[PDB]
Amino acid sequence: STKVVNVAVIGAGVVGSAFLDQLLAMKSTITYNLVLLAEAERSLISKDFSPLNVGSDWKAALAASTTKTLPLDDLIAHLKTSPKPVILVDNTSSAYIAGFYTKFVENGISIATPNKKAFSSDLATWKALFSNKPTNGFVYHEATVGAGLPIISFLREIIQTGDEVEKIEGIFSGTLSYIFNEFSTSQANDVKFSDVVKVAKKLGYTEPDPRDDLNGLDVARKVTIVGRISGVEVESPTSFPVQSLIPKPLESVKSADEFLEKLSDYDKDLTQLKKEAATENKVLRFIGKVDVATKSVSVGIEKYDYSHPFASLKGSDNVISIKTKRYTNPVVIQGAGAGAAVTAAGVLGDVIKIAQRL
Amino acid sequence: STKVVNVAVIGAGVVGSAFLDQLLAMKSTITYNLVLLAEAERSLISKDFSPLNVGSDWKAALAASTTKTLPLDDLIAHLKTSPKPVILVDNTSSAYIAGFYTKFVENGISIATPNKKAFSSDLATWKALFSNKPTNGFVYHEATVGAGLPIISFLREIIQTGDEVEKIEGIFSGTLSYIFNEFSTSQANDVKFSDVVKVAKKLGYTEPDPRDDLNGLDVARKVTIVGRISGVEVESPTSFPVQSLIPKPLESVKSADEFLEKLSDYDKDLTQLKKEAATENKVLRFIGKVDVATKSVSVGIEKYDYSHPFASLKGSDNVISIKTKRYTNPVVIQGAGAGAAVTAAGVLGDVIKIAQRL
Ligand code: NA
Ligand code: NA
Repeated sequence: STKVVNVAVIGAGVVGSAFLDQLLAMKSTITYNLVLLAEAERSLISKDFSPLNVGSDWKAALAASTTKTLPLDDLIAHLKTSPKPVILVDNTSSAYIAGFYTKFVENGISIATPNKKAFSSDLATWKALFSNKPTNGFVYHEATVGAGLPIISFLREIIQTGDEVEKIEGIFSGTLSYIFNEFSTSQANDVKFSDVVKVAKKLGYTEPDPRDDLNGLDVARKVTIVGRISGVEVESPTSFPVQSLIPKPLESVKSADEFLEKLSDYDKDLTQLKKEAATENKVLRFIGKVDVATKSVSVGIEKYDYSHPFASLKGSDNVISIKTKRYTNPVVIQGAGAGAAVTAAGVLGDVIKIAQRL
Repeated sequence: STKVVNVAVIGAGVVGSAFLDQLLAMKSTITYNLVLLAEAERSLISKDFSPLNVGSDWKAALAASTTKTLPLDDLIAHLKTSPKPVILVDNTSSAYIAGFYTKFVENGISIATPNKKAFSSDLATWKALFSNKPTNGFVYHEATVGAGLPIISFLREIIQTGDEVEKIEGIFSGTLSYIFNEFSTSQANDVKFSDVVKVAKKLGYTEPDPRDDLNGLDVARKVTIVGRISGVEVESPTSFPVQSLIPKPLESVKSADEFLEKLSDYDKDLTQLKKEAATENKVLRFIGKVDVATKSVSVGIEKYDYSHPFASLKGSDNVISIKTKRYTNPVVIQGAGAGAAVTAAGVLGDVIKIAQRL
């Protein structure tokens, strides 16, 4: 195509690898020259912004590189000299990098990313990333919430058309969704919370240290983002009630292994609350809630009648219910909210969106 | 890209009126100028291609206009003299208008529309639109399937990134959705088909003459569209199995009164199919289905488990299930699938997605 955009990638992790794969295989009218690939200290950099001749097994080419990664300030300066609109893809979860988004944006560099950090920081940095200055680059982050699901794009669309979001309620975590779906079920089950958590770990459905999936911290970030888009100036992921499923007695312990090894000793506590559902035929489930009218945001265990939808989800599917002035009966979008492929496509979906816009 | 886009609108009915109000009250960076508006024989057109001097007051002005409505050919020609990129928004359901999309597109005039005719008719008309001529305008038709629900945009993107659709199940009719949600539940009542349809009509959930809903034609057109987007070369909305709910005799009923009162005369069949389903813990749902591997599309009644997301819909929400190579667990998107404002928002969303390009 006559249209050309240069893509600067960072992150060759699980998501990132899937991304690159999907990008390099996408045949499109528009032309996407991969001008940079960085993973930790190594990098493949095309000084003159022509497309890197990587192709198949970029992982290897990257691995064979003698090029050291540029410090972000230097990266920005470099990217500034680009002859064509630049899109920076950040497939990490780095705070450092996120800490640079405003520098990127104000310098004409657009960003596409699944990295929730920059969007779950202080409101000031948020307002800055979306000021739409003439000289600013575009900022898309669909993968930030629900992964590939059209959560952010839909919210932004209906708000532009004149709609007013009233309430959001959803399960925004694949790990926590998998867990409760197995633990708390319509049938009076008997599975020990710690058991499904051990399954979640081994099936790869969980972060190295499951405490990182259990502190709710991640769900709070996502809800901060949806809350801010819905019109609620959430100050941060800690400025509202968030319930950590971590047993106080183990907040101490150093080894993730020790934690998981002792997690069972507290099953009788969580099983209690699942047993106290009986208050109506109800099931428990970790959710993120946002009430616009009263600026109320929160994340923690919630209970629904065996008959409610949340009581019958799929594997790690994590749904979200959007109630707006126009949508009296909420919009419910559900599906996989984790996984390299699904997540990466959400990121590529955003890259196409930016490129068509440049 | 352009900061000014001239909009030409045809049709100010239920969705159009709401479309026009929303467009004209839209807060936006870009400037959207309404240069031409046409309803029946009346039309408003500014030869300057400058904003129509009506403010938000377009309906009154239009109702008073003495200016005749331009022959499509002349409208194509006229829009070809717009100082700024043009977006045509066809809020009709005219097959006539549809027959001209090719020409509009072929002349760099973009289209945003709720009209299904052009995408649910001939198959070449379909391949025509979606050719990669390098000059032709863009074509967006979100409101043709799940009203404002991000159904079409989601498919296109997922496909672009490399995912492959495998199976699609969906309830694409508000009327039929409401009816079956009321008729068939897990409660297994004695509610008669006739009754619900009568109440649906009573509460204004159907067309004046309910045969227009029960015929399942609007659903086949919608399924044809997602079938083709998915990769199934569907010839027409009548080239595959489509189950009508109008009793074999009342299709020649004459009065639209006869039909409604004489309906009850065939409740027995549905009420038994409903009894057979309950016994199996299934619920009856009217749906449109697409199995890509076997290239088989269909419309009719299918049984669903009480635990299936379809057996718990609310009011008249539409719902779509999309199973893909990547999503081994179908993505499910539900919400209102009709309504003036909601459908307008969808059309405007496309208008916005178009203007951002250009
Ligand atoms: Na998302
Ligand atoms: Na739609």
